[PDB]
Formats: sequence, C-alpha cells, structure tokens
Amino acid sequence: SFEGQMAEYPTISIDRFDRENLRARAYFLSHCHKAHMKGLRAPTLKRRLECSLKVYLYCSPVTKELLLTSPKYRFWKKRIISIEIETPTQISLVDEASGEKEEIVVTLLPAGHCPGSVMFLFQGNNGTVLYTGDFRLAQGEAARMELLHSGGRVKDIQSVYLDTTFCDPRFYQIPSREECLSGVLELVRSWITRSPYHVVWLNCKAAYGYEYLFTNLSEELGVQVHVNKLDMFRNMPEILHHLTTDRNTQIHACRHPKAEEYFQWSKLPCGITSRNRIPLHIISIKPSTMWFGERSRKTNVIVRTGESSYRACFSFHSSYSEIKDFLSYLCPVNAYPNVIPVGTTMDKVVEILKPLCRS
Ligand code: NI
Ligand SMILES: [Zn+2]
Repeated sequence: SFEGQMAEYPTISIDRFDRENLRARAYFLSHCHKAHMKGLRAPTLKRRLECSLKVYLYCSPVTKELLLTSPKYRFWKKRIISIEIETPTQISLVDEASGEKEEIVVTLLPAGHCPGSVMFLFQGNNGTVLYTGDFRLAQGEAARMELLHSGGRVKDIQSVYLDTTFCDPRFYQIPSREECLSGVLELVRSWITRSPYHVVWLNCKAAYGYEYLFTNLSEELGVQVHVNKLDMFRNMPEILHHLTTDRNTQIHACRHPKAEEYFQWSKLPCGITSRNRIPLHIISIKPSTMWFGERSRKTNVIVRTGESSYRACFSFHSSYSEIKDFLSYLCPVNAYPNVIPVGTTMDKVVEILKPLCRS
C-alpha cells in the first residue's frame, strides 16, 4: 500500500509524514483529511524541521488555508508553499547529508474529493508520475484536463498511484454528484417547506467534503446550515455564509458523540427540541455511499430507513467503472493502488488494473 513514497521520486513524500518520510527533501499534502495527515504534526517531524531549513510543504491554496486554521499545524506556516491549480511549477530539492540537487515540475489537478483536494502530476528526469490522492472524477473530466496531455494525446505516464477505495466490480456504478445533490435537495425541500418547525438533521462524518451539499441546500432553500464550527472557512465567503453556529435553523449538520441516541428521542445533536413550545418535526438524512452492479440499473438515491430517517447517496470516491475509465485513459506503464478495499486483497486490485497498463 501507499506509505508516502513513489518509486520514481523517493526523495519526496506525499500524504504520509512518519517513518521513512522523515528524510523527505519536500512534502506534499493532497487534501486535509486525517487519513492523509499521519505524522504531519509529530514531535519527530518538528524536530527534523528545526534541523533541515530548505524543506517545504506544498499543497493547494485551499488546503493551506484549511490546514493552518488548526492551531496544532500553525508551525508549518513558515514552510508551506501553495501552488496554484493547473499551473506547472518548478521545485528544487536539495540533499541535507549529500551535496545533491534535484529538479521536478509539479502540476496540481482538481480531485473532486473535498475543498482543496488535488492530484499531483510530477515531471522530472525519471519519468512522469501521477499521484491522485483521494479522487472522484466523472467520465470525460480527465480528457478535459489539458495538462494531462501533450500534442493531443495523454502524456506518457510511467506510474499512477491511485485511489482504489471502490476498485472492485461490485461497486460498478455510483450515482453522479448532481443526482445525489438533487435527491437530497428535494427531500429537504419537501420537509422544511411544511412549516417553520420541520427541520432536517444531516448526519455527516467529521471531515471536509460535505460543504458543496451544504452550500447547494443553503443556496436553493434560503436557509443556513447549523454546524459545530465554521472558523476554518473564515476566509472562504462562498462556503462561510451558508453556515451558522446558531441552533435556530431548519437545516442542521451539527455533531455529537451520542447524536444517534438523541435523534431516536426526537432531539437533534445541538439540543434544540422545540420552538414556541411546539416540538420540532425532525428527519435524519445520512449521506452514505450507494452503488449498483454492472448488470443492474440505478435505483432511488434516497433510501427510507424509518418513519423519520433516510440514507442519501453520496460518494467521496470514484466507482469501479470510473476508476477503470480513468486508468484506461491514462494508459500508464504501472498502476499502484493507494488503498485496498475492505473485502478484497492487493493481488485482486492489482490484477483488476493490470490489463489497462502497458507493462
Ligand atoms: Ni480523503
Ligand atoms: Zn444543530
């Protein structure tokens, strides 16, 4: 599995900052998710940064903004360099122990996974490689990325290091971003327009990536979404103004350790149960990955699980058919899975991808 280092450029570390990654000539962060930040504020890394002065962290503008809203990562401020999207950027790497100098060009491509999420395309003197980070690309999106191409064909890519979360034929198709959004929108609309006392709880994981759902709901329905904390979007106006810390709203995305018990007793995680002593009428909506097989057809993005509860199709990652389409299009020499799906093995995932690769 992926532990920070690509074979072709081992002196850079991406989305992993412990163990062998402590000797990196440069760091890269694809997106601000805990699973891709292992060791990023460890004492040993800080120790190492005090020694090595020409070591930087590179990421997208949004990732820089998000990361540094957390006090615990503020020590990175002096060493963090953002790179604009789809803007090829020369990066110089120097050996601390040896004398060595090394030059690479990096291009950030949007990953469709959460605010600030990118893929990193690296070009240097040891071939071109693509690190996808976490991604969801719909069909046709890769073909529109001009900087994946050279002279009207895809660039010669030696190796792709890719998000294989749903790389198993069972996860053949997943409804699109737009389909998922429209389903949730119409469910919420149909509830909250009944009266001011009808409210929705969006039961979401504690992670970036639900913001486009919140913004669309807010934009379409003229309501702000209750969240526990929104200071990370202080400088992000197109997100911030769709959120609120006030409990007096019809759409909630607040969180609590016992939030599901609270919902079973008609509460809501933030504790509001009534207004003018009228009980709030609450439905829960849990964004959840849903998929259909190769020989099946799409069914409703909304799944009712109780009188007052729903699951709603939502995915942070590409389907199997999207992964195969992406890799087929890239046609690299090698493809390496970043992640093994829960019910599969590395050998099955590698062999799924192998026919789409040149060696
Ligand atoms: Ni992620
Ligand atoms: Zn709330």
